[PDB]
Amino acid sequence: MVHFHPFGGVNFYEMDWSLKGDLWAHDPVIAKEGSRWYVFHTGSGIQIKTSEDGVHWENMGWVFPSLPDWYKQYVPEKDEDHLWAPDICFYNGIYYLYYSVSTFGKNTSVIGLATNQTLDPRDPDYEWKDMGPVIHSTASDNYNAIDPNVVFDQEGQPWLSFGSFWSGIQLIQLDTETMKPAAQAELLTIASRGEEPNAIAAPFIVCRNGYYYLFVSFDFCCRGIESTYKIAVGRSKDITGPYVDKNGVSMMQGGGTILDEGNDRWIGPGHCAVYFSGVSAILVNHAYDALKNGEPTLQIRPLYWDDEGWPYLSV
Ligand SMILES: OC[C@@H]1O[C@@H](OC[C@@H]2O[C@@H](OC[C@@H]3O[C@@H](OC[C@@H]4O[C@@H](OC[C@@H]5O[C@@H](O)[C@H](O)[C@H]5O)[C@H](O)[C@H]4O)[C@H](O)[C@H]3O)[C@H](O)[C@H]2O)[C@H](O)[C@H]1O
Ligand SMILES: [Ca+2]
Repeated sequence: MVHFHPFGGVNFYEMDWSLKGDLWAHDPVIAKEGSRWYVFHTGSGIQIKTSEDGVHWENMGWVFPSLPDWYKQYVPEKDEDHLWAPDICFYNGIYYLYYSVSTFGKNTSVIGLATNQTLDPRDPDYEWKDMGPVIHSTASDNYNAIDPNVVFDQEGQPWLSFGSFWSGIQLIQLDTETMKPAAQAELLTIASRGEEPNAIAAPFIVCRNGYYYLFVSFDFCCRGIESTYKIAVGRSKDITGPYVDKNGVSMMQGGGTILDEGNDRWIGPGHCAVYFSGVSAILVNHAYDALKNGEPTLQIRPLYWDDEGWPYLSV
């Protein structure tokens, strides 16, 4: 359905989603090129996994063997190589991979962009090119420049949403030829718990049947079995909002309908992505494995939509 997140002839609803293989993942996204599937997720130099069928996964290296020097202009206290929360989209033959450079609990952060002609390392044209910073935050800003997501609207215009804590979820128009915001582009805040510490993060926007759906993660990641992350959603007819949940509550005031808050087995599901193929759709996220000391684990499940258009997972 979605040209910039294409999955080909796959039908997500008629597939076994009992995942196997190397499933350690935190903040995943997924892309498909030809018959090959790829996961990008948080880790050293942006970790990659690949699959033939979307179900059996195996590790596939990383994007950056060495971090670009320019990171230190934005995040000088960072002294490890872990890059956070990548986002992948495909436009006019180029793969655009956004990602976050940050340190935990601070908003000295920057979102970068890498591009490639192909996702397939066997291709002679495979090369992740460092296309530099996209947007950043300093301790003087009231937002945190991590957790990117790109969506192209109805008119074909690209937009970037991002954010984690501080004032919450931000939105800014991208220019098509740069895939970066204009220097004077307005930064809009589109979702917030409305109170401290403002535990909202990991935005992902999709368009379906005349509405934009803003998926976010509430509460606290990164605590293993003690994590409290949950996936929430609201919607808006216009991409700039207002985003409102099932109950009429604005997502700027803590609104958000809970899609998954986990259970005793899979704790703290969160940092999600939503993809379509034909009439089918999937939710992708990580969750913390209660039987493997909280190890973050890739989840992929079919995502359904009810008569009013709201998403739901099956039992
Ligand atoms: O390898 C596993 C994990 O991957 C990496 O993290 C991935 C990122 O995790 C998510 O963001 C995490 C983190 O949350 C926020 O920090 C914690 C809070 O910061 C402080 O509050 C900040 C503001 O200050 C006040 O103005 C106001 O109260 C607050 O809004 C407070 O101490 C904490 O509550 C921060 O935004 C971010 O660092 C993302 O989804 C993903 O990118 C890690 O390496 C590892 O854990
Ligand atoms: Ca994300």
